Amino acid sequence: KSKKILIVGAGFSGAVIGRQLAEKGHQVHIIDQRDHIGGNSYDARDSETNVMVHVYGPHIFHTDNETVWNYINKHAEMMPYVNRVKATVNGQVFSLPINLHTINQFFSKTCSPDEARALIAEKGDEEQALRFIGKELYEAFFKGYTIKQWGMQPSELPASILKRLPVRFNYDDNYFNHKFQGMPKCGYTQMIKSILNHENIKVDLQREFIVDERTHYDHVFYSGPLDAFYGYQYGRLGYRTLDFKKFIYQGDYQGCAVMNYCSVDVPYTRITEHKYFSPWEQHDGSVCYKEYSRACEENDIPYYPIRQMGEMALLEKYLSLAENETNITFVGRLGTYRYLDMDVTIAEALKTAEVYLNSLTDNQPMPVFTVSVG
Amino acid sequence: KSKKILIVGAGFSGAVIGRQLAEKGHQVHIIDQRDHIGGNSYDARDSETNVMVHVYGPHIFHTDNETVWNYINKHAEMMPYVNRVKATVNGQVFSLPINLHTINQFFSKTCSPDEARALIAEKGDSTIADPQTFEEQALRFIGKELYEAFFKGYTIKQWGMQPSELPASILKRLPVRFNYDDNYFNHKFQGMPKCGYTQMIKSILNHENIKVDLQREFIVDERTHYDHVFYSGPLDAFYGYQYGRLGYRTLDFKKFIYQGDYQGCAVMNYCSVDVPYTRITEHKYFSPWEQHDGSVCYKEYSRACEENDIPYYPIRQMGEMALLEKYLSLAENETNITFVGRLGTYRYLDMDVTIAEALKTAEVYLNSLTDNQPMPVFTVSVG
Ligand SMILES: Cc1cc2c(cc1C)N(C[C@H](O)[C@H](O)[C@H](O)COP(=O)(O)OP(=O)(O)OC[C@H]1O[C@@H](n3cnc4c(N)ncnc43)[C@H](O)[C@@H]1O)c1[nH]c(=O)[nH]c(=O)c1N2
Ligand SMILES: Cc1cc2c(cc1C)N(C[C@H](O)[C@H](O)[C@H](O)COP(=O)(O)OP(=O)(O)OC[C@H]1O[C@@H](n3cnc4c(N)ncnc43)[C@H](O)[C@@H]1O)c1[nH]c(=O)[nH]c(=O)c1N2
Ligand SMILES: O=c1ccn([C@@H]2O[C@H](COP(=O)(O)OP(=O)(O)O[C@H]3O[C@H](CO)[C@H](O)[C@H](O)[C@H]3O)[C@@H](O)[C@H]2O)c(=O)[nH]1
Ligand SMILES: O=c1ccn([C@@H]2O[C@H](COP(=O)(O)OP(=O)(O)O)[C@@H](O)[C@H]2O)c(=O)[nH]1
Repeated sequence: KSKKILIVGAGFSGAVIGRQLAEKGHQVHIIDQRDHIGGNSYDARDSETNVMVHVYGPHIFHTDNETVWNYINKHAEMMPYVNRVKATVNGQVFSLPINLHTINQFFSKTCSPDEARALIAEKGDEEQALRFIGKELYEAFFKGYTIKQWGMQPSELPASILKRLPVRFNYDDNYFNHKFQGMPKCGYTQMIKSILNHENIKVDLQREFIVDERTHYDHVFYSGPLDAFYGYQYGRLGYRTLDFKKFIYQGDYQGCAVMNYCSVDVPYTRITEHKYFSPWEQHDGSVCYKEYSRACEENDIPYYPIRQMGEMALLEKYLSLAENETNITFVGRLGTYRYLDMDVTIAEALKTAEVYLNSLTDNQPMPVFTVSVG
Repeated sequence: KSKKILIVGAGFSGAVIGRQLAEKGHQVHIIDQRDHIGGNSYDARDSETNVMVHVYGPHIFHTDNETVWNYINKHAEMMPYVNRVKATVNGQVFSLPINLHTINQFFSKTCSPDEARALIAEKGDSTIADPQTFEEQALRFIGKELYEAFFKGYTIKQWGMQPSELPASILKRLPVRFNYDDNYFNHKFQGMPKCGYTQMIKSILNHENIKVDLQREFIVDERTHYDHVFYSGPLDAFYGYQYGRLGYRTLDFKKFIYQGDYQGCAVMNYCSVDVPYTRITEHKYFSPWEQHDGSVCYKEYSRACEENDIPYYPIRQMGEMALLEKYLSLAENETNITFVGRLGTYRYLDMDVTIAEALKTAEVYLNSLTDNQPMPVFTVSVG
């Protein structure tokens, strides 16, 4: 028996689950409220300059999971790329993440790796900060950017989210540690378009999900936000949102893909020069984005989930409501209130599809979550 | 018919020429005077640390030649590797080659690209029409300050001559970059063989018709036993050095071991004329996909190549070219031999270029059997 499957969202979670089940003969309907595919991975060529623009912010693919890598390489041509981020602060330019060049340049030293460790220990001694990393360093790259990014003081408990960056005592300046890293040649929209290209998948855009639909389907995969599915009945989960002031420059505006600004007294958080994500292409005109962080309010796009104490308690109420549902599975960053990379999203969507396909063969019930959230 | 073929040397020239011929039936005999294969691309693991050491200098593979890239991908697993060189000078650490980061750190600014062009244009002297020396090239395009900080001391160490005595071409190959890219090489294909260049050359050498004899010098009486000789030893040596030795710079690699990360990168240049080594290399960073606790490191020193040193860099100025002409003039009088490779032709040649020339040289000698014509002594220009 082919099942009727509804999928809310056509980003990676939707697309990849949809393709896995379509391939096994199920009848898949995917909807999305936006006028185009790809969720926040979506990109498109600006018309004036023809630069592939990453519409919802710089998107770099990286993973240690060889299955996912192989999986995307069937849908795109991955071009080698390494993300090398720069930062402007105190009238100097630095490489990020904080590596031995940063340390030496910042303190005007010629330290070796070990000498650097000895230097940092003694400079160390908001709270993770002053013990490990010292006054002068704390204030320079971390205080100000935090404040601008999260929107609460650094005097409000860290010890998670800044630990997605690594802290090296070598001159490696690759933002990631992952084994695989690249940039699709024709962009993530075509890679997603290729994942959606199957006869058993029907896609409708500008189509909002409505609870009244549920009963026309055997199962629903929902990758929209968990609080909205329930009418926000216990309150709205906390999200930071982003504004992007776009502009055009005839030239190379900054000389790299991403320049961060660490001083608080600068309004934007970073500027991104989109053509630097396509080194294999040449462009005279340049599309650029100044990027501003705010509190998310009911009209904005939710970007990063805050996950401080309060939002966790509030999340737990929606989790326990979701636990009593029957033909639905919630997935993705928005469905589970988690900050997820593309590689982890794709990994979770393949697994979700496999558990479902397994549930039909073994005649068992499909879980509401396929990943840990509680 | 199958031909009898002597190949002198077992680096890329030997291996590649000799594999193309074993593929067309020929009886290839490859000799090398050293007790291992690989020529100056030879790497080997250090006993105590297990780090893969590039024994004759760091060797990084890079090319725009897809055909060559394919070919070595047949004989090794090529790992992605981007050479990112650092430099220590004037009490600081910089990135090389000169880029927007080096410029902004050196002059203490936060220039954009277009502002850096304007900064360097004011420093350069656009009154020099056609820079002929290394010095003139640097004063024209980067200015006195950058010149003296990053190039003068270094060039003196490397070449044993003032930069006003050295050709502009040497520096022409490194234009200033006005963005933040610090990859050393502009090339499209770039990497490092996972099992190292020895295993790679071993693979090239692993064919039915090929026998390799190591610790075996060439002897002139061997010619007679073969239909043709491919020679990639030094040209002056073949002729007994009878006119003099071709000029070379040599290198001393001074080994030491550290328990940990000694410098934190593969390559660190010392640009001051007053630090005696040109650089320090830390070989494990050439294998970043591996993990090692102990590190093999080298300090490199450059000096004139003497009678018993290994020749690394050809000098190639008038006198040396005069001398070369004397050996060319009698190489031109040989009948069943072809000089190839960096040593055979007194040129510096990267790996990809060397491999391309070997493919060409094998092609040419097959092309010339089907046409019963004479195989020339060089398959490349040398005059
Ligand atoms: C600023 C920024 C920058 C980056 C990244 C995130 C952010 C916020 N990411 C993370 C990456 O964007 C993320 O993993 C993927 O977007 C997850 O894709 P999903 O399909 O799960 O959700 P995604 O959010 O993309 O898709 C949800 C889709 O469902 C639709 N939808 C929602 N509610 C609906 C409703 N009720 N009815 C109908 N449709 C609805 C939406 O329109 C949307 O299209 C990233 N990752 C990475 O690996 N490298 C990177 O560099 C970056 N860069
Ligand atoms: C310091 C330094 C650093 C580098 C490089 C060169 C130098 C000097 N190279 C260049 C690279 O080394 C060069 O391309 C190859 O070694 C060429 O190999 P050949 O086989 O042509 O000569 P090669 O010199 O390697 O081999 C000649 C062989 O002939 C043997 N021989 C000589 N006389 C003999 C005799 N009479 N009898 C028997 N055997 C004899 C020798 O023992 C030797 O094995 C390089 N290239 C690159 O692409 N990337 C890089 O990073 C570097 N790095
Ligand atoms: O200069 C910085 C940068 C980060 N942070 C802290 O560390 C976190 C870093 O998180 P991310 O860089 O991952 O934030 P983004 O999601 O916006 O970055 C996204 O865009 C980047 C483009 O360079 C990468 O692709 C990255 O992997 C992708 O998550 C920040 O939120 C902030 O808490 C700072 O204090 N200073
Ligand atoms: O820090 C440096 C690096 C290189 N060079 C000069 O540039 C030349 C080219 O050097 P490179 O290492 O780039 O290429 P290769 O030595 O392999 O030909 C050297 O001989 C030097 O004279 C320099 O002056 N300072």
